[PDB]
Amino acid sequence: HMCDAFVGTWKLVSSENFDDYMKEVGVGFATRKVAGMAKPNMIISVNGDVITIKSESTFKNTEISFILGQEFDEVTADDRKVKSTITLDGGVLVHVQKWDGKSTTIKRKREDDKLVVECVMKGVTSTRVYERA
Ligand SMILES: Oc1cnnc(SCc2ccc(Cl)c(Cl)c2)n1
Repeated sequence: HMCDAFVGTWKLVSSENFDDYMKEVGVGFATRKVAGMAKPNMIISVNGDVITIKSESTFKNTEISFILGQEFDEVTADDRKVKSTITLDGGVLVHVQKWDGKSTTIKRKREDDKLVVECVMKGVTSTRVYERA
């Protein structure tokens, strides 16, 4: 029951400061433009200890399956090859991605009927809000 309140199908409804976050990450111009348009469907499910997060979008489709605390390989929508570790901290999913000596942290939390995603790269944060699809 660890992630019950995350499970479901979610649709992106707002994004703030995502271009600046992507710039901080190192995403190039064309990818930032096309990625910034997308309104993905995020589909979260749990089967035993395995959590799956899928993103269905007009830009890219992605999928990760993982066990909390256990590092895995991830290919991000912008085509970074990262090493990821996801934990639960006080009911927040905390996802750290490491690549090329860099690090970014993505937090996903339930707030009211929304799922709020905060993406942080150094001093730059983007907030992406999802509602149930
Ligand atoms: O909206 C969401 C929901 N869950 N995780 C994320 S991860 C942030 C992300 C997404 C797409 C691109 Cl292209 C880049 Cl650079 C980074 N974002």
